[PDB]
Amino acid sequence: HIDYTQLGRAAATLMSERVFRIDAYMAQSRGELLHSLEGFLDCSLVLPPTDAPSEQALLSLVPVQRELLRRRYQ
Amino acid sequence: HKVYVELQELVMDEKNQELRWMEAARWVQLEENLGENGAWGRPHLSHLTFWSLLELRRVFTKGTVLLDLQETSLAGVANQLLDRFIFEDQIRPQDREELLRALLLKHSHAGELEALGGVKPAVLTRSGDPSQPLLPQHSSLETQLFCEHSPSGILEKIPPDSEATLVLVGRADFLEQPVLGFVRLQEAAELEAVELPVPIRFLFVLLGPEAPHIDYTQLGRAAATLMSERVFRIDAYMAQSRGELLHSLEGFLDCSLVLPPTDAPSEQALLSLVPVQRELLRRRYQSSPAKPDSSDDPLQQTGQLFGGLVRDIRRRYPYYLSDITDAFSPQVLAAVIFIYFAALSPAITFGGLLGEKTRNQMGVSELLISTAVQGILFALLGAQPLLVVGFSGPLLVFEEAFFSFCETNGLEYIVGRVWIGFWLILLVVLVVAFEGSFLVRFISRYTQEIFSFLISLIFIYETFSKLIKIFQDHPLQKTYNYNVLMVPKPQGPLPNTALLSLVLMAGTFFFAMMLRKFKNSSYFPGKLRRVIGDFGVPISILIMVLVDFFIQDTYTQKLSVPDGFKVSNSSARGWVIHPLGLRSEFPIWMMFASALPALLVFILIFLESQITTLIVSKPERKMVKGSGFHLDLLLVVGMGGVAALFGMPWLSATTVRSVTHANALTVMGKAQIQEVKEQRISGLLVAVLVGLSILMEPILSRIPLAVLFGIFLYMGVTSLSGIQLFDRILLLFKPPKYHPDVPYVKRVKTWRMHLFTGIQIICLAVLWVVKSTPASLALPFVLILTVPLRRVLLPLIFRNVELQCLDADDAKAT
Amino acid sequence: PLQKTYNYNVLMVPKPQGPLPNTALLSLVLMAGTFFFAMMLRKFKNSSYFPGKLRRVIGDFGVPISILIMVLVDFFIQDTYTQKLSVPDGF
Ligand SMILES: *[C@@H]1O[C@H](CO)[C@@H](O)[C@H](O)[C@H]1NC(C)=O
Repeated sequence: HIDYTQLGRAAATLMSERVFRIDAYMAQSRGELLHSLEGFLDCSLVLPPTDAPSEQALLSLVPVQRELLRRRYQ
Repeated sequence: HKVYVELQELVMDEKNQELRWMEAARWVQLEENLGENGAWGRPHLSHLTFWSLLELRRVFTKGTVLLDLQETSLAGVANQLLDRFIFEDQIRPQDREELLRALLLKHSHAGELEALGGVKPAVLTRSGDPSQPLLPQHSSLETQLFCEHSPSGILEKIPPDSEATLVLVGRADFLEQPVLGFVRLQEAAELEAVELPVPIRFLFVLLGPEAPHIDYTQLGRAAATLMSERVFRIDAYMAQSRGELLHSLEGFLDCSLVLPPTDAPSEQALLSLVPVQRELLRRRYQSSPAKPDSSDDPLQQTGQLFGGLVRDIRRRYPYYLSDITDAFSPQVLAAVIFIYFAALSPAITFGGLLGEKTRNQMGVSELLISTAVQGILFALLGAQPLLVVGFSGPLLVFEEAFFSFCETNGLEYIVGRVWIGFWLILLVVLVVAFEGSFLVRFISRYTQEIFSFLISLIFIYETFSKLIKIFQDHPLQKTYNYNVLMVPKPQGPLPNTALLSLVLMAGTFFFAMMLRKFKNSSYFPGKLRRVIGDFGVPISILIMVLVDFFIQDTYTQKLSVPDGFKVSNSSARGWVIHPLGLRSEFPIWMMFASALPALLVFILIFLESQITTLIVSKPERKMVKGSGFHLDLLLVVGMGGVAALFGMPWLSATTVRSVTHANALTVMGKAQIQEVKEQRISGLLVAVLVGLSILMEPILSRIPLAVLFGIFLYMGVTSLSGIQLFDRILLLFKPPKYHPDVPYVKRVKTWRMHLFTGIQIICLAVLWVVKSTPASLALPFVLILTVPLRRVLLPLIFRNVELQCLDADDAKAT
Repeated sequence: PLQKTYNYNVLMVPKPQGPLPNTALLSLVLMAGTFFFAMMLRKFKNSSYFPGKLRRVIGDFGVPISILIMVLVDFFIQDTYTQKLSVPDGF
């Protein structure tokens, strides 16, 4: 269950957020980075394999993403 | 193939402190939640959370599994699960007595929410009393977003014979770690917890204490989402131990697509994930024995005599009350008003033309009465009340040719038509007896699009020809005589007629287009805006009649109808025609040779009727109810024959008028066609009004002929929207960069569309030139010769995938 | 204005004396056509129906194209009189 390319992609995705990089700049220890990482993963959603058509399912996820972002920037 | 899943929580009622089981969400291929009011929210897909699924996996790697439990009641299942929990040292022996009392508790549905005043989350304690959670809570996401009739739809969506699963969640402060229990019954059995009659097969039980990053509602949602999938359900039907369930769960998570939060998400980049999910779905069915889901007939050969007729009767007639009732909207009235003019004007024009063609043997009153009769009868006894019958062009040329041949041979005209009708009756009875209409299945989209485009083009050209005739009647000169008599018709030119007619037509068309565009605008309250835009055509007509009625001295051509219920030529005709002979005996050779024109008439009527029925009753135009073919053909030919017995002409369904009628009774969604209003009242109203048109001289005496030209142009332009051949012709000029995302653009090369469209347009050009040729009667023949071309020639030039992609029976699906 | 009868023995040398049959309606037709064509070409400039260079150069001269079309149209018409522009003869 280890593909290092995907791990590097995940690390890049972490670094791609504004809030995570702000916290990393302001960080002084490892606990703060862990707290920022858990806060980042708290606002992520998983889409299970559903038999619905792709287009409607992909356009239906906009409001939940808006809710997650609105809770993220609070 | 589908089950029912119910989420249950341990809650406390506000009135008096006690605990009970409350339903929280239901799953029938979709998730539905309930709010604080007690009303379920709108259907939506399920989106779980990372922590919930993570903890579900963690607790499921060591949770116990009970397979083939032989129990029917709740008490035995609870006792067995508690015994298995005790056996594996997961729960202490001193906790079972409290847990059994907690679990065996009353279950209340939504109907008892308002009776108790609402429910709140509760936490069981060691004593047994309800308590508030210690960790802080926040409002749930699904009930806050989606929650802010249905039970019947729930009742049909559940399959008649299927099983159900129930999932139970709850927090307990006297426990060490969360525990999961999964039990599968030997035989599906009813339970008192669920009021629905569906039997229960699987049972989940979830316990544990409070801990950060665990939300029990969300983990229950995750479990329900896992259970909802067909592949995992089949795996549960075939699982023998926990290892296969673990492997299935790992596979389910492996082919799941998780996306992280971003800063400014956009719908353009987000639509780049359309293939990826598909691929993951394919992987989910790469290792699955099943197959993915998202990737009776009106016509069928029957071994019994007259099977199609009774099939159509039984399929159609049970909708009679709904068809009668569905006509209470003003849109039906507006459509009736529109179709009234749209049907009277060609009727008047053709009646006049036939009047000067056959020396008034056939006139206007007879055909209008016949039109009313065959419209009312078809509206009362028809299967598809959206068709509009009327006279056509090939019928006119056939009548002219028949009259010319009879003049050459010296025979009568109104007498031979009786035997023509008799032979048509015999032929139609023979054809319906052998139900030989199944040949309509051989006609693909190709010829249908060709026919529709050529008919619309001919309509537009005829309108422009009439307008150019209006100019040619009164040219632009410097001097005009004012001492001219105009009682039959104005002799000599007039100063300001043609320009006024052109201005009136331009005003009609411009106002119609502006109202049509304003209908889809956002300039008013929805009800008032839709009502105002619904009457655009009558509004424009009324405005123009007021405007030109205000003008006094200038003359414009007006509508004319015959004065009364009189035969066209009373000198040599009567109300009843003697079949044996009026003035001369009818020769034996003539009746024995009258079979030949009947074949051509039947072929023409047959082809036009089925192609029109195919065009109007496409599945794409949200046509929910079926369309019959044989009974409608029987009706139209029967009324045509009976009218020919009385001397009135036979008619046929009109393509453009029926298409416009269908478009008028179309409700669109905010675009997408939401639905189509189906009813029979419009035909009755149109028939009654056209019959009563003789009684409305003062109204039709003030309507100019030039105003209806704009209406005709509007109909001709509007009836070209659904055609795909026109879209391909428009794409013949666009660069390949701006082409849409339809499959037949990406799958084949651009010059392949150009070659296909070029072959088709050559076919249309041949049809037009043979139409202009005096041997126009051979026009239908080449049309059926188009049938082999798609079946033989095209696979010799293109490939099977390309030919299936272009000449597709369905538009969206290819 | 629009009447039923007009005198045809009218001098037209200094300026239009008396009513005339077909002047006002043809003038209105010309105006409506010019406005409609100008708007149609302005919209077609922003369309996607041609190569960008050709589309932009064609749309760039929309107003003169409409003007030339209409001057050809009324120049082809012979008998009716329409008001024209007049300028002083010299400095
Ligand atoms: C009616 O028919 C007769 C003989 O065909 C003819 O002489 C007469 O002119 C007709 N009446 C009309 C055309 O009004």
